[PDB]
Amino acid sequence: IINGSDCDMHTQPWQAALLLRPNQLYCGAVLVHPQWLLTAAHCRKKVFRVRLGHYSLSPVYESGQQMFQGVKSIPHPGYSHPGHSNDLMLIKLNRRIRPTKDVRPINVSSHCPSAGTKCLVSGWGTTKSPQVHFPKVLQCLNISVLSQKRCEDAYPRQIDDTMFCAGDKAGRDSCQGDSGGPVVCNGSLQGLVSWGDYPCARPNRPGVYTNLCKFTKWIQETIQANS
Ligand SMILES: *[C@@H]1O[C@H](CO)[C@@H](O[C@@H]2O[C@H](CO)[C@@H](O)[C@H](O)[C@H]2NC(C)=O)[C@H](O)[C@H]1NC(C)=O
Repeated sequence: IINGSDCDMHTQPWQAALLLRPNQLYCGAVLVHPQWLLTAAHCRKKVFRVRLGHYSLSPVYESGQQMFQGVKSIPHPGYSHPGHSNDLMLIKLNRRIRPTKDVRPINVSSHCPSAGTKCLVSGWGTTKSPQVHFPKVLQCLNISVLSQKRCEDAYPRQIDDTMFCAGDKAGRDSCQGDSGGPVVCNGSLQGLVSWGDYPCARPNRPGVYTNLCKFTKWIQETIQANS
């Protein structure tokens, strides 16, 4: 997260981290069900761990923290290795989470984001670009959703309906390491960190996020089919 601020503790109990042995923090994720997480399809990994209810980046032990393993990864069928469309995947945990103030799922909005909507994006991604600089704790940033029209101009022929652009303010944007992270608007999960221009935070170059409002049915059906 570039030019963001330290998140307030205990807020965002749905924020998840996808770790790789030993403790390589790759991609973020979001708890959307007692036993299901949501992340970008391009974050698919065969072996990995899931850390929830943890504020800092380092494996520093914390109370309220919970660890799990990915027992099943289901990327949306429409996700194409080259294109950024349908950039979402479902991850099932080995067990149901223990509901606490630090670990709590969030609902997926059925209504798509309209221009001007203010959203909150978070992640342990680099706070600088192109120079790498990881934060100490979860970073938070407010971003406003742009009109699909403007989204299309900034990224011609590559912007799609399964995605949306967010972030007008200068120097503020998501970056590498935040992928799969949550974009919350109106108290619900509206998107996921997907992609953007490089280096991050370039003026008139908003970040692109998966438009979750288009997959509510698939998400519910997939969860029910694997319950
Ligand atoms: C993101 O924007 C929201 C909306 O302005 C901020 O929420 C406010 O948070 C303060 C706490 O400092 C509350 O007193 C206000 O009531 C909140 N605003 C309202 C009316 O919802 C939030 O602080 C911002 N966070 C970041 C990271 O910028």
